[PDB]
Amino acid sequence: TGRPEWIWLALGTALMGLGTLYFLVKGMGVSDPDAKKFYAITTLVPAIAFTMYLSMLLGYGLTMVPFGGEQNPIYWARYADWLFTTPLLLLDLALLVDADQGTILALVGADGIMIGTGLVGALTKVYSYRFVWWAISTAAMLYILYVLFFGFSMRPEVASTFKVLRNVTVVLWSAYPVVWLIGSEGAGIVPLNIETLLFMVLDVSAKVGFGLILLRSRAIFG
Amino acid sequence: TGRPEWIWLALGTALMGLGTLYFLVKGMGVSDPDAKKFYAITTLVPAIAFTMYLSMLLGYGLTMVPFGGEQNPIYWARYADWLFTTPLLLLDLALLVDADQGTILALVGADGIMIGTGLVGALTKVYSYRFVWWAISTAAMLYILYVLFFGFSMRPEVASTFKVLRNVTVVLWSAYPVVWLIGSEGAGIVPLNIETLLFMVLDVSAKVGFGLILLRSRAIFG
Amino acid sequence: TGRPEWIWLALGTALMGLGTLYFLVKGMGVSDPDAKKFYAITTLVPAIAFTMYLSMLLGYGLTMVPFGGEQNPIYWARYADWLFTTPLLLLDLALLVDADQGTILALVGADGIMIGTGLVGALTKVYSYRFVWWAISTAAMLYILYVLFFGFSMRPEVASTFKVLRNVTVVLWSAYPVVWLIGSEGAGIVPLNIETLLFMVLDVSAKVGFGLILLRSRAIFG
Ligand SMILES: CC(C)CCC[C@@H](C)CCC[C@@H](C)CCC[C@@H](C)CCO[C@H]1OC[C@@H](O)[C@@H](O)[C@H]1O
Ligand SMILES: CC(C)CCC[C@@H](C)CCC[C@@H](C)CCC[C@@H](C)CCO[C@H]1OC[C@@H](O)[C@@H](O)[C@H]1O
Ligand SMILES: CC(C)CCC[C@@H](C)CCC[C@@H](C)CCC[C@@H](C)CCO[C@H]1OC[C@@H](O)[C@@H](O)[C@H]1O
Ligand SMILES: *C/C=C(C)/C=C/C=C(C)/C=C/C1=C(C)CCCC1(C)C
Ligand SMILES: *C/C=C(C)/C=C/C=C(C)/C=C/C1=C(C)CCCC1(C)C
Ligand SMILES: *C/C=C(C)/C=C/C=C(C)/C=C/C1=C(C)CCCC1(C)C
Repeated sequence: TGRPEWIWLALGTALMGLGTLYFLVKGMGVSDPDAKKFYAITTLVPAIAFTMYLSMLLGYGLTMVPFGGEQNPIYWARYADWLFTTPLLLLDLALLVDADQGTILALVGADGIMIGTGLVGALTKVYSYRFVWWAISTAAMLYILYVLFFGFSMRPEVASTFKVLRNVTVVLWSAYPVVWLIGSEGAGIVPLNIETLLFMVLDVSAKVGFGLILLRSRAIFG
Repeated sequence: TGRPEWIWLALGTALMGLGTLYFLVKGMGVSDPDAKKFYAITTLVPAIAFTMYLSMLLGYGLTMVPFGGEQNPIYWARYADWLFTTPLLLLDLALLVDADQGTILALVGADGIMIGTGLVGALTKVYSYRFVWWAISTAAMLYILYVLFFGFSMRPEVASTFKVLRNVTVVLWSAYPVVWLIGSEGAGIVPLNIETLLFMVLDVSAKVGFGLILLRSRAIFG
Repeated sequence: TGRPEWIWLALGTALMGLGTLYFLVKGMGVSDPDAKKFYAITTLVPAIAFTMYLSMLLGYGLTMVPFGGEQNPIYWARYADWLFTTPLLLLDLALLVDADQGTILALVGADGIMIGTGLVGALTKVYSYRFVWWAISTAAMLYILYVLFFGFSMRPEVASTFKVLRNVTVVLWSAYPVVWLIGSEGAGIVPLNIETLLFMVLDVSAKVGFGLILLRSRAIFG
């Protein structure tokens, strides 16, 4: 509790943990191979998130980066979380609409670039350059959003759940580059405790909130 | 030869190397696509292991971690080995029984969490926390063991080889958290040379020993 | 522009960037699922390369390694590029000839070992050992070349484009271990600026040059 942001990291940890356990119990019994796929993907997401929230809470996922003539606290563990979780979440949307492998690779490759360049931006020591990396990560984000709207016989429950989950994704994901820009990785207008609060609300909605909508749907069943 | 554990790292290196070459020569000629799969997976495992044993032997895969008021030698390269090899080994079991993709992802995701949290525990500088990570890695291990027994028309040679390899896995894998807890990553009761000896016997049995049983079986052929 | 090699890193960055945009525009409209696969793979390659060239140009992808009694500049970001791009390129060849999954895994696993051991060699602080890692990476390279010639009903356009792209691969890839050995990672005969020039010509040919030949071919269409 030395750092003011501990509370939001604690709550993130708890909520990802409880979400994972909920999904895990909910997907017991599931015999449908397609349903198993969606549960496996959607439960793994908050499982990984739990581990990386814990790491930040305990101090392990935090590093100091010198820039602006300061030693800046950067939580590097978010990118380790997002490196795996954001593609799994895109895979959830991809499988729902029976995407072509070529489209799956494009989403996943663009997403790896999004998070990888975002990470490089987070750890870059020349201040002006950090925003060069932010711009590149955002171009990759915009690509991903474009494919979700314009890149994809489909059952009506699948169509309907996809349109909901796609709208949840556009709104929530588009917010991340904004928090990063105004927070302590970027311009440093909003302090880290508030930034951490913003990412915890964003992540819990994008993982547990997303997963509740998906796993309650008939779309996950063949 | 400055460090007493060099011998076991040398022998591990030799034995993984010779195993890889044996499997490589054994899988020449193989035309059956299913058989190719099992050889590719089972030969890659000791190939990666060879590289990471060499790295520890040469000094590259070793790092000092400060905890307990000591500078502790931690061989970080084991987790780089296991990050890739333990899933490949689970993939061997998964393909043998024609597992659903949802089950394959669950095993592989749980295994990534097992090794990733194990790594974080290995490098953590607050002593009490290291065992928080050990506990979490063990929960993920227990999950994996559960799926192998309760998560899975099957040919009798496949059934029979699976039950052998599953029993080899349960016995050998369950030993790793024990060695780690009592060794120099954990409570520091057993010294590092003996710990290194325990992991070399464990790894060689779990990779080369496992691979001998699998690759001698008729189960690998469609 | 403090370091003489900046020019080649700038030009590499520009050329990978323009290549990516060219491929991206060229693969708009593509409805054929097989064609989408090849574009997704072949566009992702210079996309990742662009990011890692930029990182070297900006200073981020550079590190000092002490060996020979010097502080040696090693561009570590090449291996982060190649870790993902060389397998994707092998996947391009693999899918062209309808390779068995067992062969795909062997190529990809051998390639991961090639680049991983190459990375360990690049960062190793005992000079003589660096070349132990170089030897091991080269054995893995030779394995890969062997499979491409001896490891693989096939349409004649596919046969023909494969033989072209395979010859482009053998010639270009075999050059990398040579540049590394005589450059600043190895014996230090050729200085870093010239070495950087050699890798930029090699990478642009192997990614954009390769991709031009592949994406202009009828082989990519089912
Ligand atoms: C010991 C304490 C510190 C408690 C913390 C442990 C917990 C919060 C985090 C551990 C998560 C991880 C080890 C378990 C997640 C397993 C996922 C791979 C579950 C995927 O499950 C689906 O895939 C199989 C499908 O058939 C479907 O039924 C799902 O259950
Ligand atoms: C130069 C010395 C230092 C000797 C050390 C080299 C050696 C011990 C380690 C190198 C291992 C690696 C480069 C070769 C392993 C290749 C695997 C991918 C083999 C997979 O093989 C199967 O997959 C193809 C299948 O069709 C089946 O036939 C198998 O052979
Ligand atoms: C803002 C500036 C700094 C400009 C730099 C951005 C640019 C050079 C690098 C960004 C690359 C990345 C974000 C976009 C690459 C997307 C690939 C995944 C494209 C794969 O495209 C294929 O896959 C889908 C298929 O259907 C086929 O049509 C292809 O288009
Ligand atoms: C569960 C976590 C999720 C869904 C995280 C999503 C994160 C992003 C869409 C982040 C995007 C960013 C950019 C577009 C610019 C650079 C900074 C990032 C990584 C925050
Ligand atoms: C070839 C290597 C194998 C089969 C290694 C298996 C390793 C494990 C099952 C390790 C498990 C661990 C825990 C359950 C707790 C934390 C420490 C570990 C990683 C040793
Ligand atoms: C786009 C980049 C490509 C096609 C890079 C290919 C790189 C190699 C084939 C590198 C091979 C090396 C060895 C065989 C020995 C050790 C050093 C390396 C990694 C340069």
